[PDB]
Amino acid sequence: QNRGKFSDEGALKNMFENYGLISLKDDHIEVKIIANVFKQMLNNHQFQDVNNVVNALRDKGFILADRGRQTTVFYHLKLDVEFASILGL
Amino acid sequence: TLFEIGPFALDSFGWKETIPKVVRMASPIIVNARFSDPITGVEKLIITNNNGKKDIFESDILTTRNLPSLIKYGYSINEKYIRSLSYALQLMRDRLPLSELYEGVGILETPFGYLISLDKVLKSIQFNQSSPSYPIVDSAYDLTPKGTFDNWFNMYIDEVKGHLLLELAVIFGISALVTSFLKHKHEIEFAGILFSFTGQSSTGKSTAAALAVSVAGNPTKGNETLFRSWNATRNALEGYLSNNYGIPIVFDELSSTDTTGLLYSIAEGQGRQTPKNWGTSVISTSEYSIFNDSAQNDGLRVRTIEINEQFTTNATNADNIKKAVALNYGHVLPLVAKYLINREDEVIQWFYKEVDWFEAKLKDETNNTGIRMFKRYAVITTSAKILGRVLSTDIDIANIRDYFIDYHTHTVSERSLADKAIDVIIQFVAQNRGKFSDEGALKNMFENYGLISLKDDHIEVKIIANVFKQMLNNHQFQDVNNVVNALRDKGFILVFYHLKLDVEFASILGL
Amino acid sequence: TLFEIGPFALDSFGWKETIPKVVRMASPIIVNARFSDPITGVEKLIITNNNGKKDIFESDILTTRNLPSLIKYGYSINEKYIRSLSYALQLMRDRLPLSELYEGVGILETPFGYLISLDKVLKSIQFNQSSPSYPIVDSAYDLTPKGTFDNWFNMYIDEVKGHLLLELAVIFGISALVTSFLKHKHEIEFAGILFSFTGQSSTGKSTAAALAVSVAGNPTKGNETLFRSWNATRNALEGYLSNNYGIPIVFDELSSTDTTGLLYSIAEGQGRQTPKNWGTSVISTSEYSIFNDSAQNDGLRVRTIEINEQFTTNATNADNIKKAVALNYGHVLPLVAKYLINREDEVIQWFYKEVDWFEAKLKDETNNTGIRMFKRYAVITTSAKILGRVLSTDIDIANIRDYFIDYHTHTVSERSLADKAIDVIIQFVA
Ligand SMILES: Nc1ncnc2c1ncn2[C@@H]1O[C@H](COP(=O)(O)OP(=O)(O)NP(=O)(O)O)[C@@H](O)[C@H]1O
Ligand SMILES: Nc1ncnc2c1ncn2[C@@H]1O[C@H](COP(=O)(O)OP(=O)(O)NP(=O)(O)O)[C@@H](O)[C@H]1O
Ligand SMILES: [Mg+2]
Ligand SMILES: [Mg+2]
Repeated sequence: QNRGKFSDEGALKNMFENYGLISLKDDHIEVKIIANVFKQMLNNHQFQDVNNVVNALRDKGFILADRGRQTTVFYHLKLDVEFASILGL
Repeated sequence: TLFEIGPFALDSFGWKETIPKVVRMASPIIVNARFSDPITGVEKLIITNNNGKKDIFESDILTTRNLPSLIKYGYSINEKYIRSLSYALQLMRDRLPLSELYEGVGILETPFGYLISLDKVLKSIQFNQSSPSYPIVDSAYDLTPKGTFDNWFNMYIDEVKGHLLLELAVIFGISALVTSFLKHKHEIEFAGILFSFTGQSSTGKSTAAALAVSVAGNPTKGNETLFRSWNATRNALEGYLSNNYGIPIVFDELSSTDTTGLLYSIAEGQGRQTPKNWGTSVISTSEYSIFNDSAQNDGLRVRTIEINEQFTTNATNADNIKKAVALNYGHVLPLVAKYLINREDEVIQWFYKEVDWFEAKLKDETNNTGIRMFKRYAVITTSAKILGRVLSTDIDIANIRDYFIDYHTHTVSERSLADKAIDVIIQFVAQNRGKFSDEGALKNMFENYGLISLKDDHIEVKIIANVFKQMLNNHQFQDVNNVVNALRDKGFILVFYHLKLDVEFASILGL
Repeated sequence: TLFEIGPFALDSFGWKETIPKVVRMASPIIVNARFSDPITGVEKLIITNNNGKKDIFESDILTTRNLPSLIKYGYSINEKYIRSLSYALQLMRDRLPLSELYEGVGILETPFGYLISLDKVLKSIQFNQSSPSYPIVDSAYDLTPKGTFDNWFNMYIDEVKGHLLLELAVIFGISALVTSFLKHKHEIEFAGILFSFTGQSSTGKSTAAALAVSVAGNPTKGNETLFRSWNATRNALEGYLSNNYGIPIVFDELSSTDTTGLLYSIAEGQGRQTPKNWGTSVISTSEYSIFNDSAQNDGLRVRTIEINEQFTTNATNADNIKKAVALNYGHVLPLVAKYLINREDEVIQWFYKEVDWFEAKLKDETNNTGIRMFKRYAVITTSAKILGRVLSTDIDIANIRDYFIDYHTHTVSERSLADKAIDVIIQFVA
């Protein structure tokens, strides 16, 4: 929905509002998303604790091991690769 | 003939008066003790029978208007004789001496020392020696022991021992009475800690929570118990805590309740509008943090400790614990009480040893608010040692010390406005980079937040004051000056604040 | 036989009546003094026994409907004789003279002068001379001394003396009575200052706050004390301040409470809807400013002074103070009271000296609202001098003067609508 605010070439060059950085990787898509934005999107979909969701996500290997702002700048999410067409990758 | 005055006489069959005919007035109605409340002036009375019935009334029960209401409480009265009977009972309490009524549970303050009020009342060496009378106390909970110490201890060995967090849970519960005891001795100034068991669903929170309060009384939902929910008004939560200085209580599940003020309220036994006053420790349970929808305030993280770890190892462990405490409770804290009373100096010295250990192991903390946690970690370890002696079982104090040394270091950035704030700021720049210009001029034709410049091993971000204030309000900070001043001290800082950010952000910020 | 009329008699064992037979109808019940409220008309009574029990009732306690309720208050009554017993107690109070009841704490206004109501009651040279009565006062707090002056003073030397802000904190607390005393003398028109201890968490605020009120009474949380919280309605905050014109009170932690309106209310003893009227100084404590969520009004910054500095030097400094004041309190302000009473002219001249000093040191202030702070800084320094005499210790008055000259100069642009406004404007343009 907010693809417009994720830049591809490593720099946050959306002049109106930046949510993160998106990169097509080998059989996964790296979506780096700003923490605050991640918190807000969770409150808005009626999650009520970030950390719980974060570790929950990490256990299935959605967020990865020790790269990102975990539980104890960005969250580093990996998404299934073949979404790449629709995400304009 | 248990009592007589003038024409009125009390025997084991009741009251009677004599005239020129001897008539029965009432069932046995006995006045055992009167009390006088200083500020109000209002007197109170213990009214009994010979079948061990005990009730406390305001003395105006003895007016002819009110006395028949004793029939509600099981007595019998002949209202043809209410006027005398009212007078006879007044005469009876006149003969009584003035007594004093202490109300509450835990450590009760007394001009003749202190009491420990639990289910029975435990007097201290200072008080026992100093008062020439039996103290009288309002029980003020259930707390009556169910089952055996043996069973409780058996589940302790089988389901708790060797498990750090489930051990903490037992410590925490006795640490209410211990903490309160130390405040009473002015060895600490805080009167208790708010503990919050958080984490994901089905992980033993409400279980360890019941385990914690099984120390002094009923850990189940019911009439008058230590296991309760957030489901009520502030009027009644605060109301159930009233006159509590040593009993742990559980508030289970926030979900069934903007919490800032309430957190504070707990740490300090202040009621609303006379006030209800307490000084005890309280365990919360929730699927979401309590610093979630709260101010970004340091004083909040200080009088609160939140454990976000799984307590029980498996589903059976939990189901085994719950069953054990529902059936056996209230056996440990009396032991802790006797221990506090008979080994007072010993505990105070223990506490000193622990405070000194924590001070020494954390001598790198400059932050005032971090030094403030020192005496808090050290009431818990001190409480652990007593748990150890009392149960006569081995408890690894090293692991509990270290657990908190490890809790501290991972909570350092959260007692520091500077660290919390610089964080929203970096993402604010990242997120709203579009509104920060590079070439010195505010040339965003929609909205300008500031100016950004790549400097030598730092990035200069000049940000408009108003914008800086507004973002802080939006992330639930509540004083600019405070945040600014905090940031200025770690060397982070009429138009802009001049922020310096770590250089290697330069790539993503398009510098 | 302490009293008699007709067949009704009061002996040391109680009341009794006689007929053509003598019956006992009540415990010792004594009417010691009556008062009459002008606007209301309603009379009041001091009812006692032989054991120094004292309570104030509206005189309608003596009606046969109400009198039995004295049994709640420990007395004994034979309700076979309530109709008589009511009349005798009426009769007894007819014999009493009219007295006047002054209610409150601090400086109590009297047509025969002024009183200082603390825990005991201190008469002034003007009052002592003119009326033939033992004044009767509603104590209206605890304020009873605990421990020793010596301990409090030892804490003062060991933990306070030489430390500016912790010294102010003691000054501020006694300055309630002094400020009020000066208003009463029309040497100032404001009745008190709202003080706000702000700054970061764990910096001695609630400590300096207890330190401040230990001058007049209990500085700890409890039944009836000077250390309280924001946790209530406006209805009860205002209600606890009622009839207070000289005792400092602490409101601890805003966090457990758009504040514009409440600030004003404090500076002027204005209740809501009769009203509760006060005139005292009050200390707030908070991790965030009170001018945070308030109007951009000058009149707000004027009747409030906010200290955003650390009070205690280290963590032990605080803990020693809290412990010292919890155990020893209420010894200083009585001294200040006696000093005010026996050295009235001296204090007023002192005050003048300070006001003129500040006027001279700040003769560049054109801003009306800044000149208005002059007499405020000067009640505080004046209070410091009295603290100095009273404790018999040296207090550097220069440092307290200059602290406020420096408070002033760094708060100038906040008393200036223009300076705040041009500041919002440049950023609005940017
Ligand atoms: N460690 C565990 N592993 C798996 N299941 C568990 C565990 N602990 C508890 N459960 C299950 O959860 C049930 C209730 O546990 P409980 O102590 O109430 O945890 P809880 O955190 O309070 N649940 P909730 O109130 O929804 O957050 C038990 O009867 C078990 O079926
Ligand atoms: N100057 C200080 N330096 C370091 N720690 C301090 C200092 N003053 C107080 N503390 C710690 O803070 C505790 C109580 O703080 P307190 O005097 O109430 O300040 P405070 O401003 O009221 N804290 P808060 O209510 O959270 O804003 C003491 O027992 C110490 O542990
Ligand atoms: Mg649960
Ligand atoms: Mg405080």
